[PDB]
Amino acid sequence: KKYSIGLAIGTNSVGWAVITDEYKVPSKKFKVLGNTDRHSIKKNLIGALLFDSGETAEATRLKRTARRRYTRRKNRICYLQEIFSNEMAKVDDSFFHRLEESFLVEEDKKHERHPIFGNIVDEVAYHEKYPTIYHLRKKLVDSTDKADLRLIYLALAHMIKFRGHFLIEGDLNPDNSDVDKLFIQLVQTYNQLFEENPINASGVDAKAILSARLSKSRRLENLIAQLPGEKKNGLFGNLIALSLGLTPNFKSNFDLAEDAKLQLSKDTYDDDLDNLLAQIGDQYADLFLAAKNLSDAILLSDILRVNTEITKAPLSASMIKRYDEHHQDLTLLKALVRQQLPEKYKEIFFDQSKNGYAGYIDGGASQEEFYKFIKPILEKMDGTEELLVKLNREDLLRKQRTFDNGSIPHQIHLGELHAILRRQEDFYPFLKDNREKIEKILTFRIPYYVGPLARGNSRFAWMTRKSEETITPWNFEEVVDKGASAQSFIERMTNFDKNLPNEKVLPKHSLLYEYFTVYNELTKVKYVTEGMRKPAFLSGEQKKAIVDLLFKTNRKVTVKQLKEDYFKKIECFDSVEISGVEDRFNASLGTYHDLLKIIKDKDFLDNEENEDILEDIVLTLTLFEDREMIEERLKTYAHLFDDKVMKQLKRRRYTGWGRLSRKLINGIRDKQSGKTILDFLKSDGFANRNFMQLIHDDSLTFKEDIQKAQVSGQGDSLHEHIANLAGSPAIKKGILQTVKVVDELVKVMGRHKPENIVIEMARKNSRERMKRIEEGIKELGSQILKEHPVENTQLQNEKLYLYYLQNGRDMYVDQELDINRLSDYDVDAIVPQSFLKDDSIDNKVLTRSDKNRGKSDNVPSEEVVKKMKNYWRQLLNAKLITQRKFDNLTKAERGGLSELDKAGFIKRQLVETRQITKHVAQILDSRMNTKYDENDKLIREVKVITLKSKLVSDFRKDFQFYKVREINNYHHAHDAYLNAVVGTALIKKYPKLESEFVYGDKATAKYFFYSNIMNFFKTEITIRKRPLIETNGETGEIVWDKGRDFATVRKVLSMPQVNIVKKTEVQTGGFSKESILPKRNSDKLIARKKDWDPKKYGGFDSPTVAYSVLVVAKVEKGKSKKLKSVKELLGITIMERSSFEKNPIDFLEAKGYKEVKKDLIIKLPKYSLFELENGRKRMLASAGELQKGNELALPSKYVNFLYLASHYEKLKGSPEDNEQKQLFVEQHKHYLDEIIEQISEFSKRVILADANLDKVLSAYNKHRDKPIREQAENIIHLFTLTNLGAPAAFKYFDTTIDRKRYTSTKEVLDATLIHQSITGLYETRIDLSQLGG
RNA sequence: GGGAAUCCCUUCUGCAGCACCGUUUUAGAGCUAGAAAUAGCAAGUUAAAAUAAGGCUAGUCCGUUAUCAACUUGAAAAAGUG
DNA sequence: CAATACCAGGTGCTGCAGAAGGGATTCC
DNA sequence: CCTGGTATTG
Ligand SMILES: [K+]
Ligand SMILES: [K+]
Ligand SMILES: [K+]
Ligand SMILES: [K+]
Ligand SMILES: [K+]
Ligand SMILES: [K+]
Ligand SMILES: [K+]
Ligand SMILES: [K+]
Ligand SMILES: [K+]
Ligand SMILES: [K+]
Ligand SMILES: [Mg+2]
Ligand SMILES: [Mg+2]
Repeated sequence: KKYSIGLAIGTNSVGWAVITDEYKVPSKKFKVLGNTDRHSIKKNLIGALLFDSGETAEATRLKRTARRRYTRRKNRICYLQEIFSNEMAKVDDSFFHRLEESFLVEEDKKHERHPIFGNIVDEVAYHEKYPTIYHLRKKLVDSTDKADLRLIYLALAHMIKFRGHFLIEGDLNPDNSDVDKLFIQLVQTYNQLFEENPINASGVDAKAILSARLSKSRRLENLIAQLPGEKKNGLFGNLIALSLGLTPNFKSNFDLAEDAKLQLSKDTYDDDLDNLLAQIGDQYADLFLAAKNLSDAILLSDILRVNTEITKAPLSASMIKRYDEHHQDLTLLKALVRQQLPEKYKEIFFDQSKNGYAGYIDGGASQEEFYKFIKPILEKMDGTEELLVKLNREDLLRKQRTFDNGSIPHQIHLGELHAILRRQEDFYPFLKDNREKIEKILTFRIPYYVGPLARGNSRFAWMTRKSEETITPWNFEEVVDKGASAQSFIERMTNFDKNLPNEKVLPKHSLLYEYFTVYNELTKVKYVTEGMRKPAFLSGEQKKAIVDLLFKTNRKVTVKQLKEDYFKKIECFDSVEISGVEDRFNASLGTYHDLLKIIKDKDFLDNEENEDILEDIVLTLTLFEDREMIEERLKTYAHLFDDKVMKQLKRRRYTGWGRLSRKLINGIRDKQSGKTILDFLKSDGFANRNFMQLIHDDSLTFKEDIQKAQVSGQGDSLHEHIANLAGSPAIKKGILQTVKVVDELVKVMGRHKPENIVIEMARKNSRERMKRIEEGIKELGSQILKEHPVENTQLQNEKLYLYYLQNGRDMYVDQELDINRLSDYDVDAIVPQSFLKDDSIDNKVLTRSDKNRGKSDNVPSEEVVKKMKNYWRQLLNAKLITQRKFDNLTKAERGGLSELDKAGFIKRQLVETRQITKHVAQILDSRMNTKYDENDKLIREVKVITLKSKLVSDFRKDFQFYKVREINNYHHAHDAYLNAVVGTALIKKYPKLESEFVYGDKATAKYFFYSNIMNFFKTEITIRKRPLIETNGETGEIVWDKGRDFATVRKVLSMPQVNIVKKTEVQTGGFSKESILPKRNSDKLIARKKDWDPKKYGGFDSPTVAYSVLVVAKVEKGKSKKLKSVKELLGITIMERSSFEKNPIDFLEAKGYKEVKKDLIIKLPKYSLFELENGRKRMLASAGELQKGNELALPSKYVNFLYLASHYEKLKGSPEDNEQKQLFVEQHKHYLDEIIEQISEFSKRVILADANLDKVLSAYNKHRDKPIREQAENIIHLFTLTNLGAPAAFKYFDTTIDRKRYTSTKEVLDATLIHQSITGLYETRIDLSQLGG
């Protein structure tokens, strides 16, 4: 008995099918277990497993880290209170107790209800004197008077609890506060450099202009307008733009060939500046640094909007400014509305439901919503002009706690904290003794390279301690081994050398590593001149001369430099032909040049004695990112370099690791030669063996030692192995489910292994789109966003997203495009989709007319490339198009598409090459094929074939086996069946294809062949004809009978009984909706803390049921508490689950159930299956809701008619065939009614939604004069009524049908519960009516 | 076909460290005319505390991913069953 | 118990490792 | 978005 298995692996489904020799699907009697009439059931061996998507670990991680942050914020406050404890006990022995119980209702409060002072008079006085905390903060910073210790605590605690960000290293307010003085000094430096061309900055109010609440470009334009002989793109204008945060191009200013684009925010700027400074000299450094300072000032002027010479608390002062302007403008607005619009006043100032001031302060209205609500009211009235100015500046009626306070760096809160400590330490000795401690509480961060400060109970931690004691912010450096921890942080993630598994990989920017790469590329260079008979390798001496003369004097070595600066200068060649490198060498000695610039001792770099040292330095620059740790590690080499060189070395840092170890590159030595790998790369006679040849050469010791060095650790489990695969967790869920399905199918066939296994694997964001366009346009310098504003959601339209990625220009014509005309334009594939089935933005382009691309049979023409390459290069540098997009756009100048390229593209359409699919194939192959033959080579009993989806899709369209996904879930199983059929037949017809299609170990000709690989199924081609019976040429075995086999496929797809199984899963994750609801009299509310009665404090509702439980017991009834027998479904919530499982009987008795039949407790996860009358099925949606449990097996004729009539996919083919399909549609129009009838007879039997079915029948009878195509398209929508799973709404034409829900689970308590195996072929059926009698 | 190193680019998976809001209860004396309903006016910007209930291993740790038909054994892990 | 209607925590930043899709040089 | 929880209405 021989059979094959077809598999369709998806993110939410695994389709599976078993076929025999004749491409038939067997059917078996399967035993049925349980307590019902039925002992067995007939099953077709075809089906599909369905499951909810597997989730990434990201949400879990964000919640985990937020949890740790809340814990540590609490700990900061606790440290501060511990410092304050004794002296506060002297001042007020319950202050911290009142703070602790502030949340409690007065009934539950154990102390007086007024937190700060414990009596109403003092509290009211405090609030009258300090309406905001920032008033108190400013007072405590500025005043010289001794202050109440409780107010000191409140100020310091407010600073520490909300401390601000840590984006800026070092200390702050370094005289770079004033924008005027930094602008004046920028002018000073610029005029120092350009004495002949100076700027008159007198009368220019730099302060107001640069700190104004306006866009960067607008402030630049204002300042430039105040300077007559200066333009915004001149040198001074570019410096101001750099200070304002734009991306100016200094190329034109200094006549540079290198495009000197500088943005102060980019990580590359540190190099980007130095590079520029290399060309125009270091005289301009003092200029480009001066502007930098200005930037800082401007940034701080966004946060501090007050003169810093009247107070040492400019932040708190700016908050008080917010408060005062809020008060003044509120008084003014109240008076204005009273005078002019007295009827609206209430709505504006009393209705929390409306987005007025009342909703802004008391309701849920945001600042943005309030501005939107009140802008027309201000425009409508008189005297609102200043208020409107403030509104458009987003500076009207501001609160102090706002979404935009993320700008505030921690250094400013720290300045205020330090000032308060300095003031009050004169009166409180413990503040003086603990000043730096409190400052440390605010400033300290756990470094990202240290991780959780665990003690052996965190699977996420890696930190090691220098001593075993509790870590605090003050003893962190002494207790935590920061060096070992930072080293572990990297080494727990980095790969070892695969060749030498015990050896650490080298840093990517190591000197030795770049030597290895350069020499490995250089040995395979070859050259010819006139007198030479044959191209020659470079000798060792030649390669060393090329390295010393070119690679050690130029960052990049081009082929032209090789030809002229070596072959002409040294070898006196006037002409030479080079191979092995194109345009320029890929490898380079970049670290060598970095270190040559820093240390300025070429002899030091070339001396081998320093090799170790230099390696170590790069290691330190790579392994660590903290400048203090980098400094500590480079201290051993302090004697070798100047302090200046040591500082410049500190600043230089590298990221990334190589793939080979130092021992492999330059450690192990071939036994007879005594030479390392790098030694052979430098010189290897006339063979010039590279790395691969070296380690694979049987005449050398390298291969032997590599084989010897290998180890193998503990073998992964199946699940472990699948988890470690690189891929989406969703597809990995699919992969594991596929393996389990195959195991069960093999067990079904009596442990006989299949002949073949054919596998096919299936193929917010608007925020990323907006980010890409913002970056690209500001990097481009364009004003298209000024003239055409857009929301992220709008960028989901393909044409508009392309429009903005193309800066509003045609991609093939150097012209502007019109937004309002996008519907008239074309979206065109750069490489045609006949060759590359790519529809991403990466292979798409917006143009006025696709005709302007050139010829349609190839890549855009040479003329278009000549026209548009510069514009494309700008788009590439702005990251609005990718490098691949640019290369495909410009391929015509490189010969365009060759015939080999087109043959390749067709092959790619047919042969699967994704790594994850190969991993699935390897898993199945290693599970099936385990025996070895006489030569100890693997015996491949089971051939694992992988197919791409296009094969079976084209098969379905070519032979009219159409699929309509919306009709039911059968199409997954049908896909699996068709995969088995097509794959088995394809390798039977052409066994030579096995290399391509089976796991395990002229361009026109292949193009033709692979384009015509599937023609053997067809009876007529193009207009050649083919036999009825198709056989293998060598064996003579029959592979395809076009008379009988197609009939078999059709019968299989017509079969109504298909095993669709929805994977039952316990629900996990959040306990409930996160929303903290206000107090309410409802037993649905859940306490947020053990003693916070939701009726007094609010809380949560809407918990998730982890799984339900069938309970058969007795509950007390009435005032008499008479025991009454019950059978019911109890939803165990995720939060309740651990308690319920620790002791189910105690949990259930706590809920009210008595005398619980312990053995009759049935665990019922989500999607548990129940069958009732007339084959009607329900799935458990929850403890109190059900889902539809049936599939509508619509006959094949109706499915194919629906596909053809709706113009599902494309009709394509030939116009005569299109006419035949149209004539069939029109000849079978009655099918429409028949289809409806089917749906109706199904819905009345199984769906039971009388109202919705009647509304649907009315809607169908209403649109009977509509075109047939549209009626069919909407009949497709009708199947949502009958689809398996949760009910959902759907539209028939313009009529909307809301979902009918199954809000009661009582009936399943007497129905039949069906437990299904993973395939559903094995069932256990439990008559629940026989329970609770 | 499978694989390696390098260059240009892109995407995705996993981890750590932080910030700003939001919400919730309490505190920030509402006033006057009426017995009340209510009416007229005043006021509003701030804070504390919680932010999965919680756990033991008690750490400035852990608590939302992955994995899960039923039945027989088995504490379980597991294997076995048509 | 029907039909029905609303609701659902959000934003921003820093640092790091890896595999893998596409193109290119050289090899096993 | 989906779809299960919830209050409201009847
Ligand atoms: K889930
Ligand atoms: K009390
Ligand atoms: K000007
Ligand atoms: K609000
Ligand atoms: K190159
Ligand atoms: K580094
Ligand atoms: K020195
Ligand atoms: K789960
Ligand atoms: K209040
Ligand atoms: K199952
Ligand atoms: Mg907590
Ligand atoms: Mg807040």
